[PDB]
Amino acid sequence: NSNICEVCNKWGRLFCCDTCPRSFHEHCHIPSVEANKNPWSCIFCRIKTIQERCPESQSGHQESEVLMRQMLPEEQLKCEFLLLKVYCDSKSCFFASEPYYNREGSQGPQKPMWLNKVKTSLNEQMYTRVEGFVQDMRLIFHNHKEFYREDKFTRLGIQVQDIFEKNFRNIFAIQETS
Ligand SMILES: [Zn+2]
Ligand SMILES: [Zn+2]
Ligand SMILES: [Zn+2]
Repeated sequence: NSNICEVCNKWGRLFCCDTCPRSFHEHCHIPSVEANKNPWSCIFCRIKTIQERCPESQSGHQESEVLMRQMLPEEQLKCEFLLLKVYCDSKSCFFASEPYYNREGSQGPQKPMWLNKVKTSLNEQMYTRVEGFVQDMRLIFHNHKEFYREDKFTRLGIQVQDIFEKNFRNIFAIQETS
């Protein structure tokens, strides 16, 4: 097994996956690493199993159809993994915790959003469709672009949104386009 957390790339109190060499801090894994279960398989292994059990799940899909899916166990897992993939980028630190807004010439967003709030929402099964989760994720970056206007700090929102969108297209097998 790896000697650092797959998500935050630090050592510490790590839980090791039984089916692959990754390790995690307890609350870096999503969902949080389970109390018992031997063997234990991480989210990366669980996602790979879904794909192996249904190879056709990798054929291209339309985003509009994906968004309307109900949050059954397999969609719930895919959204958890997509969230995890965003936390894996070190620039996610800017969007993890609850933001505040006091900048000359700007007004804060009507509906603030941040990654830890999305993490809680997933954990508490508040989203009924994939759409709910994706809308909250995209709102994080949209609020950031709008608030920071022409400051170069806006680019952090562009960068992290690109990681989200690439991972979304991969995990949910969105049909490739020009
Ligand atoms: Zn970690
Ligand atoms: Zn694993
Ligand atoms: Zn099948």
